[PDB]
Amino acid sequence: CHELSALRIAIGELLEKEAHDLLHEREELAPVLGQRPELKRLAEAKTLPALEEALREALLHLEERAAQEPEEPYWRGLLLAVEAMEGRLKALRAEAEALYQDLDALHGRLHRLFP
Repeated sequence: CHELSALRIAIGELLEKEAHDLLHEREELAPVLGQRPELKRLAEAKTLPALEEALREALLHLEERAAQEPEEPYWRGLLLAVEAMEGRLKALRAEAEALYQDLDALHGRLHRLFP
């Protein structure tokens, strides 16, 4: 579940969680970051785009692992879980995006209602 941890860390940083709150997630991840650079990039992503990009990288690795060990349904369960979350992450980004665009129109709207 290294993918879920790394992802929880990035969202945590974005929410400024107290360091101790992400303690065990950083401990589980620490040892595998060497063999997996994407996990490191994922945990430290600071922008949504970079977050999604690092996540896509992690899904490739997970996809590979699942194809290599077809007998263990756990990997296929992890894939489905990471993908569901990716969907929610994209949803969060679309929301920020919508907010972004609406900031612009509103500005134009104020101008017209107050010539």
